[PDB]
Amino acid sequence: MASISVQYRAGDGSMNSNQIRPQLQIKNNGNTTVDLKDVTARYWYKAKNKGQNFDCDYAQIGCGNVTHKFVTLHKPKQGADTYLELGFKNGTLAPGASTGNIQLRLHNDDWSNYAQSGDYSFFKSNTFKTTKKITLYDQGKLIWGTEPN
Repeated sequence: MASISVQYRAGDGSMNSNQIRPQLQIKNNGNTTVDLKDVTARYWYKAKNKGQNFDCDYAQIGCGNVTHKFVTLHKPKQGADTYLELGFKNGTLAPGASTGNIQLRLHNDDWSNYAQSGDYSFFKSNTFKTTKKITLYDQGKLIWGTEPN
């Protein structure tokens, strides 16, 4: 299996009301030294607008030039067409603040308000902990891309 451990917490199948903020616990359990300098995650959500922005709540992965991605597709696969997330460009230069937890605020744009009680209803996430939680790339390649089922 992989060398990274991640946990997810938020809601089983609740709505959004434009105001959301999912939290997760990402920690390299199978590695002693890891840098979030070339790690980027990818999340999905049913919408039209490309989101609004994010707010820092609680993090311990250093700091840097983390970039935010935001795109929209006209393909409602399961229950999401819009894909927004972040890409860490740093975190530390030595083992220490590379294994902790990540929690932030997620404010969407009040242009197209939707609820995740439709997509999460068929997913039932935020209840299991698997190595594969979402689609993300690390070290220059893709490794994860699936929710805990």
